[PDB]
Amino acid sequence: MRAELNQGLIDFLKASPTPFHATASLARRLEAAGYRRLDERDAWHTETGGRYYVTRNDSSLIAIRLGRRSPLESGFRLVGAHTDSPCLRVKPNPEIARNGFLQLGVEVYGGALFAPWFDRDLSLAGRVTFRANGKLESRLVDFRKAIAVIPNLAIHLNRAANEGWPINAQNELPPIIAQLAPGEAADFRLLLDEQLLREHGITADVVLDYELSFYDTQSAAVVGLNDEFIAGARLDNLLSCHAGLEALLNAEGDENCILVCTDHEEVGSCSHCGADGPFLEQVLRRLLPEGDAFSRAIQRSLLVSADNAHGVHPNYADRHDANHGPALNGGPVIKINSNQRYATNSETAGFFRHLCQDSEVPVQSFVTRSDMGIGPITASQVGVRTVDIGLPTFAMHSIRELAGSHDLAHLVKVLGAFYASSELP
Amino acid sequence: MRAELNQGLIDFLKASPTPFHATASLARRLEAAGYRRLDERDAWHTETGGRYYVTRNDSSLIAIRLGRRSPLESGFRLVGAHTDSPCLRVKPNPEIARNGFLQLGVEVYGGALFAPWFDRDLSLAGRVTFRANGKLESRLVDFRKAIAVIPNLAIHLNRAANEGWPINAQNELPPIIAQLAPGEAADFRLLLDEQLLREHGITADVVLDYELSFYDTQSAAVVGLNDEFIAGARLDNLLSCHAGLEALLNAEGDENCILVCTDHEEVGSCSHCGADGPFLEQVLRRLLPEGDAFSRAIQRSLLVSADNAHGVHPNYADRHDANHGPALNGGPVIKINSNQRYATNSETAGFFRHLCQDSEVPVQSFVTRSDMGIGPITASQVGVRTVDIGLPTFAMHSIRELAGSHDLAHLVKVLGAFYASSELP
Amino acid sequence: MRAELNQGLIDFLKASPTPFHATASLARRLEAAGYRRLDERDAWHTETGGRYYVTRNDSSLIAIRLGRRSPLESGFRLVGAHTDSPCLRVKPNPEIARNGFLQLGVEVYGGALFAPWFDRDLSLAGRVTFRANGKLESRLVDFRKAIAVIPNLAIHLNRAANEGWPINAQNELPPIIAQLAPGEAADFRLLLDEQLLREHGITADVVLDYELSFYDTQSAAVVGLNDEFIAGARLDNLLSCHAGLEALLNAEGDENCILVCTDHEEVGSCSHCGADGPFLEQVLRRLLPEGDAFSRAIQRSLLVSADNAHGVHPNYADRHDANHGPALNGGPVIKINSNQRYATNSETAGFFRHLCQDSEVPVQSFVTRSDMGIGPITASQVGVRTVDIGLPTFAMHSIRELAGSHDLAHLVKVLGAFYASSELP
Ligand SMILES: [Zn+2]
Ligand SMILES: [Zn+2]
Ligand SMILES: [Zn+2]
Ligand SMILES: [Zn+2]
Ligand SMILES: [Zn+2]
Ligand SMILES: [Zn+2]
Repeated sequence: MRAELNQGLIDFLKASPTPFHATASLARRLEAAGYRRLDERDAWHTETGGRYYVTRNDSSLIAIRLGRRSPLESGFRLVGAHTDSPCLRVKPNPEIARNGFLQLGVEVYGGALFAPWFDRDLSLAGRVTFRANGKLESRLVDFRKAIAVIPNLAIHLNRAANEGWPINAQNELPPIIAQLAPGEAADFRLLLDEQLLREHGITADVVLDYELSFYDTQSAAVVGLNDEFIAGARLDNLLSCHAGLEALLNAEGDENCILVCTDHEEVGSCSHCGADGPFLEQVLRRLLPEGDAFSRAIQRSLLVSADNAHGVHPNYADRHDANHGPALNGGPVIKINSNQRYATNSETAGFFRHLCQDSEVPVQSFVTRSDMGIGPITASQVGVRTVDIGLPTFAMHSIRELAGSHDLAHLVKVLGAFYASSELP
Repeated sequence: MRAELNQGLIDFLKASPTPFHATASLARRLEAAGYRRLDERDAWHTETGGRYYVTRNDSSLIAIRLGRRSPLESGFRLVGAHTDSPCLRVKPNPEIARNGFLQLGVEVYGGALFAPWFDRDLSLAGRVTFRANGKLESRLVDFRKAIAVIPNLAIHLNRAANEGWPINAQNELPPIIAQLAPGEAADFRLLLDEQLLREHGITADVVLDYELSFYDTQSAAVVGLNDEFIAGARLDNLLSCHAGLEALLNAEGDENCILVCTDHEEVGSCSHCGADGPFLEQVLRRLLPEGDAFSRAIQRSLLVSADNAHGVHPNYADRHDANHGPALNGGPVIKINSNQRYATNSETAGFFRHLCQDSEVPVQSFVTRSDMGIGPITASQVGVRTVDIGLPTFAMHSIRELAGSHDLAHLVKVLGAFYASSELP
Repeated sequence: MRAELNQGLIDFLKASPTPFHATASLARRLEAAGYRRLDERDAWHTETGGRYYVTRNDSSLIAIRLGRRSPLESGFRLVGAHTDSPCLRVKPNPEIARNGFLQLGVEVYGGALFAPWFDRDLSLAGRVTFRANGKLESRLVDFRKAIAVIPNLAIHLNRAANEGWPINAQNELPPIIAQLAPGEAADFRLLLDEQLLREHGITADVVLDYELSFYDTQSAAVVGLNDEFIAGARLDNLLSCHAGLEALLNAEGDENCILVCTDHEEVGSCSHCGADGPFLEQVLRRLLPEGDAFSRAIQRSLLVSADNAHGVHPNYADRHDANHGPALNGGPVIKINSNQRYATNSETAGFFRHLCQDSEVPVQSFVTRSDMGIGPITASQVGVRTVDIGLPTFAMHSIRELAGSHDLAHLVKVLGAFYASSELP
């Protein structure tokens, strides 16, 4: 059922307010399915038929199904996605006290659209690092309830509001979380300490640092007269993580299947744990002999880089090429850009397109208007052929994005077919 | 305590997506409390101690509680508010069919902030006028389900989105409600016919015209670390309708109490339907003898004109006068403006300020900055002394506004004291 | 003594006018301390307790102390800095003869602030490549004495000078080094030939090419009423090279310690010998077995990326976030940017912050104002966890920068503690 898949997506989104939580949610499903967690510090002893996963920074995840045939001779079938989404992150000395409020200073992470973050019931989640019994450790928190808001200024006090103004992030985006009594101090670290106790039963000696993201408490939901759509934060790109996961868990065949979901894509993938890092490469090498084996394996592999595409928006149709306007619910989009903003080529495109035909999934094509500006990055790190595809969406980088409610099922089906395909060379 | 009043506010907002629904929700409460509906076409026979309400256009409502002393000799204690809120309304020939979608053309009603309407799960409600069995009639509909969305354009296709642009309402605000099959015709009036059957069991011969408002399906909610806040559409001015109602229904004493909630305030009033139409005057005259009575009664009356004020916003604090920055949860604000943008005067202010003190409710003062730019309308109709007050809020005319969670109780308390107050200035 | 450390810094800066000289100065201290130079062309035979260093391009240096425990099981403790600083470099056909002067045409290297280069007594140093007895070779030169000046134009001939104008580098930055007699030719290569003889006793057959940087002859100096400050060119980032070196040479414990100081950071680190090159990676791999060993080692390692931070400047305080304005002499700054302009995360931040606490060194936090723009690069090359820290400074990329005179000692102490720390996983 599309309906079961879509509900599964809504659940996953709800459990995944930050890249740490997305990674943990992926890990829980994998383990329930029998996948064994490996640690990058240990020597591994994997084998044919094994089901494994590994993480790095608790925010990037690689899932591995080793097939019957070795990667050396049959290659890997890889699906790539990303765990991060543009949002607001709490600063390290964040307490702002003004006009009787307590606010938290925020950085903008990734290319967020600012306006939609206003007038939303926000909570806060992510990683907290602390010392307990002279031991340094980390946990995830999620306050869950709506503790914050970034309100708009009344139109009465900003009469040209609808003219547009340059929203200044330093000044306009700090959320209000509380009011302070006369002479009441404010200690955010103390609030985190309370949350650690409440959520984990832990008392910290001291809260040191954290990576906390504001997020919307409004769950994702089906929308539309005929339930055509799905609305929710983080569709870019938890939509693809979830699809890629369902495809891996249900895939037939006995190929070598990889699900790589990396952090830091919204920011250029350049970290210890991003796609422009050697995470993927160092995991794959561990599944092969030394020498030429990795190079040979990779030239028999294909990466399907799954990241949301732009549907043609009816109130802004002129932002698309008239020949390449994807329809929501018209299936996955093959993304082409010969300037290598996407890595797709005629062979990767052709293979995917054929795969969609054999699976009876509709398929679409996108290029940008020629007067407008992980695929290329991972191709360039490990050298693997890549097709960039995505489900068509609107309002990418909003706090609440829109996709087609038929498209997840289309994508799970074709990814399932990819992962089961014994042929690529 | 009044988690009770707040939950009742949340419930009332949910049942009141349009002015028509707000009027119906007010009426259902008043009837539950014993108030009898009069009709403006009939001669009335009212009496001492009687509890009455009347409507006009099904969108404005006046509730009347007649005390023991005649209006002539003890005046009226009036509380004024309004039933309308800025929003988006369906055009009369609305169907727009483009890039495989069905959209509905919309007018902007009142001074709406455009941006917040984007990326929200919208439903649709209001009055439908139709012919059934040869006769003309009206019903309210509320689809309830989230059938519509106005999505943002991806930041990738609008890269200076955050620098601001002038949102064009004709082009960017039509909501998407569906996708159409190739050759599939779109008929909105037919969709209304189905909603009429579904919601009222009525089948129409022909659906003629309607006044339908899009609205947000996310309910109002308490927000903030210590539940300091309430967030929701239509606080302006359903917050005051609800407060006034509660005060009227619970007030002690013996006085002649009026609750006047008019439509069309957000567009200057100036319909048949108020507040500088003659609805209020024509109802009040009917409670008195002919002659000098109305004029005498009105000179012994006071109107407390309740409409939301602007709290000082900490991310935009220079938009207030530093001496006149109301705090959420700081209590009702007395609104002062010498150019009669508010009708408050030293006597109506002083009396209200005194009422708050005796009720132990905190009270605040607002004037605008002297370099920046309902009470006056109704004082100027009828001639009544007026104090303009309001609970302090943020983001007024957004789709989701913010108030203090303590302020509703504060307001109900003082309005109750006003209604029970045997003398005035 | 802070005083001995600071004098050591002043000496090191004086000996290090170019990245080649910085590298040579580091190498001389290391050798005096018993570190043995390895050559990247040779097979290495290193062992526990060994003290080694290697260079690449004579401008990047890696210093290695092998501990008792193998890197495989205890990881590396790495401190990263850079040998290069923004400056002016002589062009390859540089002789400009105009109005009786001889000038040298210059490129701007890195993001130099132009104005401060004017009206300074400059000398010239760096690498010269030549042929002597049919053999190609390189030496360093340093003219030492003040042979050049870039004078300002008199304010009298540029009366709006203080209004600001766009200093054109091609036209305004060539330094004057001499006056030419009527019909005297000018041969810069010949001058270099003389300098080779004078400085090294070498006669070249022909001077081919060179990488020569102008530099300030004014030594670094303590400044301030209470000697609070240190002023000098190249604090960014010879300040960190020097600190990192002192910490390595004095470190207790028996961990695996690395000091990586790379060239070309001011320009994006993208060279044979920069941090975006494989220098570091290829050295570290040589200290480990083949296979998974390097990956495992790296996931037990931590990089402390030490590069100067911005103190809050009292004449420009609004360029900082009010909550994150580091004080000179307030200790090292932990640099955070969730967009990965720094690689620090809650774990690397927390570990460093704790390390400062156990060492009794004050520690500070920096993020940028949210409306403003080697760590991430090396994390992304080798995959290592990284904390970006820096001593707070002013006037970065001037010819004369300012730091706190207490801060070097603070940084040496904490780096010493890092290098001696047996725990990170
Ligand atoms: Zn994406
Ligand atoms: Zn994105
Ligand atoms: Zn209002
Ligand atoms: Zn209004
Ligand atoms: Zn630097
Ligand atoms: Zn620099």
